[PDB]
Amino acid sequence: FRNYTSGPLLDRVFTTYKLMHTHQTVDFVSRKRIQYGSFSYKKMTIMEAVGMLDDLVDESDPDVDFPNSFHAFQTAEGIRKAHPDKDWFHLVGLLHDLGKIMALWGEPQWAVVGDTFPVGCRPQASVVFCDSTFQDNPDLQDPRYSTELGMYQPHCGLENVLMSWGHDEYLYQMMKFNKFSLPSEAFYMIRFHSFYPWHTGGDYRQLCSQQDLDMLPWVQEFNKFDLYTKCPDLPDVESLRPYYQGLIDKYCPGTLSW
Ligand SMILES: O[C@H]1[C@H](O)[C@@H](O)[C@H](O)[C@@H](O)[C@H]1O
Ligand SMILES: [Fe+3]
Ligand SMILES: [Fe+3]
Ligand SMILES: [O-]
Repeated sequence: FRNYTSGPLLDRVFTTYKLMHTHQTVDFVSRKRIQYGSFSYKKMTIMEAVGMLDDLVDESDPDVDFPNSFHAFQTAEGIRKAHPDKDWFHLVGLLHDLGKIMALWGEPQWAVVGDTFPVGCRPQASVVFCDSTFQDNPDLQDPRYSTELGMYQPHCGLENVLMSWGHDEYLYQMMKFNKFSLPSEAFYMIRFHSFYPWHTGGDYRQLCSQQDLDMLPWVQEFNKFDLYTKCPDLPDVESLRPYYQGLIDKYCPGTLSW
């Protein structure tokens, strides 16, 4: 799992992180936040959006080579079986990767999927391929962003950090805009679930607040289902749909703005 030294997909995953690192700059993230922050691209229900991902495969994932819609159901199912008393958490599983619809809207996948990292400051060691994929990034030539803290004050809190643009931040802002009625923990887990250097690699604590640290266990708990439920054996989506539609009706019903 999560093997970046070996694997049959390693070729397309290295290409995709080298290209996203080489191009996720402060300006770019700043533009994309505006480009998508009005959620005026499409109107859809959750299940519509999930079904859109019937038409999408993730090019950064070394563990998956099937429509990402299925992965949504697998993650929700893993969570549901381990945390029966937390239905909202089951939904988070289904919802967490819906931001990848951007790839169907013409975005290059390096601007949609993959591990995230803060722009505006020096990449730390636990960033996938850090040593070999950042040399062509203009921000690093910029004294404003080349240092450890870069443009940030210490412990500013991750909510005040500009993350590399992708499905995490898109979906987080989407849910705020539509006013999903999930607990704070849900919004936070989704917003930072891709931030491996932080929740796994132990890095970027120079930017974290005590609030962020307190959320670490929640992100890590979601993460283990996010990652380890990935399997070629697909779920019976038709059978599962009604259960998850019930949760959708409770937490984020009807047509939403994307
Ligand atoms: O390849 C995976 C996939 O893109 C996940 O959706 C994302 O959250 C992870 O950070 C990434 O490593
Ligand atoms: Fe994800
Ligand atoms: Fe995922
Ligand atoms: O994920």
